[PDB]
Amino acid sequence: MATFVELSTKAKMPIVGLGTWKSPLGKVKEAVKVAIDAGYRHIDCAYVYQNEHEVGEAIQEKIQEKAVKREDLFIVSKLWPTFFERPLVRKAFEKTLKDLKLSYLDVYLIHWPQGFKSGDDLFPRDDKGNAIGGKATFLDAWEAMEELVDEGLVKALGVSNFSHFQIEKLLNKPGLKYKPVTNQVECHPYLTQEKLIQYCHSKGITVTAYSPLGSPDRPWAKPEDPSLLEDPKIKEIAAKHKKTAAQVLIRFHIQRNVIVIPKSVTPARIVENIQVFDFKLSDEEMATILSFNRNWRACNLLQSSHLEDYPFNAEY
Ligand SMILES: NC(=O)c1ccc[n+]([C@@H]2O[C@H](COP(=O)([O-])OP(=O)(O)OC[C@H]3O[C@@H](n4cnc5c(N)ncnc54)[C@H](OP(=O)(O)O)[C@@H]3O)[C@@H](O)[C@H]2O)c1
Repeated sequence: MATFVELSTKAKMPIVGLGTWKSPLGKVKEAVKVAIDAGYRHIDCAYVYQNEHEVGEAIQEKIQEKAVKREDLFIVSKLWPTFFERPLVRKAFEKTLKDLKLSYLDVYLIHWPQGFKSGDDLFPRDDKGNAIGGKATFLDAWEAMEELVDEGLVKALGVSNFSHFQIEKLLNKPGLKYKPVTNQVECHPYLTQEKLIQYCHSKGITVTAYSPLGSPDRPWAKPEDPSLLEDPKIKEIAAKHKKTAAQVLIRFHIQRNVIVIPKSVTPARIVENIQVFDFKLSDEEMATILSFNRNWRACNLLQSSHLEDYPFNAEY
């Protein structure tokens, strides 16, 4: 059973969650079932993954069979940037909630800070593959999302892939009702996010680390890309504890009080990824791992660098 990170709202977010990004239909339902059986309570979802309906089915099964109560689950989803225009925030949220078969979400995140062309083409692009921008901004979206919290449909709001510049732009908006409770970003020993975590924490904002294993499966993997699971120095630390490299990579975030969401649909791995509360990385081991920073992003996907609120140019 995972420990928790307390949010600014006093809600308790389980520090390990199950990721569902790229989890196929016909596997994601069983993945969520196995996860809940293994003690996972936090499940990370998104509209853009187009699998929320099967996640919802799995959650419903486990609740009606008394494996878990809704109050003890922590379900997070995300608003895609083709839906930043006011009425579409509502409609997109409604489809997410309907697919998940839930009555509320625990956290609802802005998935990406730059708005795209409004509509149900999720990846509007030109001939070169560059994203087509839209005029509604993440602040427009936030305004619409705040109603969901007013109505009890969402317990807390947060952001994802935001730089500290964009969080500042959000935090400094006059007339804000609700503040972000987390910033979900890529984080692992090759991209340690030291300044962003320090910034976020200084503002009472948690960090959720995605791609903690370096996302070995990503199709865009260049053969020369670095490989965390095969890194001899990560492997050394795992051997010392008779744990796997994956378990070290996950425990690394836990000891920084950072929430972490490893994705898997393989039952053995799902179980493995939450067996991280029976060992401790020492101070030297933590320091060694931090020294691996290469400022390397696996997940730079959006050729949206030409659009206004691009997160990945700033230092942090
Ligand atoms: N912008 C955003 O906010 C954003 C965008 C994308 C994703 N996310 C979230 O972050 C989550 C995690 O990141 P990620 O999915 O990119 O990659 P990841 O969790 O770093 O890696 C997943 C890959 O590692 C494999 N794996 C999992 N556990 C393993 C283990 N113990 N040993 C060896 N291999 C293992 C998985 O295989 P199998 O699945 O085949 O078992 C999968 O191929 C996503 O699922 C998603 O929910 C957020």
